[PDB]
Amino acid sequence: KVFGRCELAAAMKRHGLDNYRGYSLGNWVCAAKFESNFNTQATNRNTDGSTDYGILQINSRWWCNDGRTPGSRNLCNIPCSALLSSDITASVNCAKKIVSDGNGMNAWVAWRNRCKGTDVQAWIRGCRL
Repeated sequence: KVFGRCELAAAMKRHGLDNYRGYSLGNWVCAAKFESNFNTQATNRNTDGSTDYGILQINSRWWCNDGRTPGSRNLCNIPCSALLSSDITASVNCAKKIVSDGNGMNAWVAWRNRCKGTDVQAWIRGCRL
């Protein structure tokens, strides 16, 4: 599924991401836009053996298990396929862990390069949450 900006904002709010660990909702919607173009099925297979999965492009080396990645930690304790659902719950649950395990949103390169220091409130402007 390909979400709309406000559609996604609302879904993320319902799932507790607004102000989660000091990151306002705009940050999360901005990250999703530049990581996956709001596409829940986005997959990026990297030359290093790992794959990035879903709307938040969560990596299979540290966070989910795809059975094909060397050094897998599976710190979200989920199969990576769960991250490809149209229901964002697994991706949000895992994202909460990622930001939690001492990284901040710098875990997402698209956030660091395209959202950080910008006016992220713009990503939720006009939206009914």
